[PDB]
Amino acid sequence: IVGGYTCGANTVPYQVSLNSGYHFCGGSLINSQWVVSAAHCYKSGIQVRLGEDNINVVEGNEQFISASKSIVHPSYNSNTLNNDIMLIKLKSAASLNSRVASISLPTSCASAGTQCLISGWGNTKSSGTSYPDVLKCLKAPILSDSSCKSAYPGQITSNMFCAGYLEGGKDSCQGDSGGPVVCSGKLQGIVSWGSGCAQKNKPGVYTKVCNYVSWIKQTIASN
Ligand SMILES: [Ca+2]
Repeated sequence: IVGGYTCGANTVPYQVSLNSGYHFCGGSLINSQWVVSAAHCYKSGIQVRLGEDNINVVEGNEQFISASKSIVHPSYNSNTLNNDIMLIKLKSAASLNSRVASISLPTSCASAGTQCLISGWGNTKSSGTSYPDVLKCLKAPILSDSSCKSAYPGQITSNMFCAGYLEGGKDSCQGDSGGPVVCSGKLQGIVSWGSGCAQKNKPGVYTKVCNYVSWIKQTIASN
């Protein structure tokens, strides 16, 4: 997250870190045994880390649970990033408490202008690299479709939305992918892609979760 703030320990209780020897992507806990992340984060050897603040220090609220199954969206296209969503099942149920909690799936899609909270452990610099130990946060509005398409000609599908600031300076970044965009207490987005980070006229692009609620629910119901 570039241009954000330190969230505060365990203030984003649905945020998970996906670990394969190190943090490589975010995710969101959606029930005691399932995480939703970005398909482009798929790999083998995933340990889900819940209850994290500093990802390099055991601070006492963590739960580390291996994945038993990962399910990339049936229509994910890695070249366009269309349908950039996956589900990860935990080998055992997380213990839910105030610091480790699921996030609601949306009942309806969100509108341009709505404020969201975007969070992650990704790079905090738009030129160069500095990766934080503690969770970072950014409040950002959803941008209109039309301005998203104008920023990224030929690249925005109906499964994507932009959020952030056309002036630049505030955005998600590498290492934030897969993490949450929460608006009005609902998971409306997944950190997906952008051109650089925090550049003028290049806001972040997010997977539009409301389009996937049916698939998420029926996948969970049979897996
Ligand atoms: Ca920790």
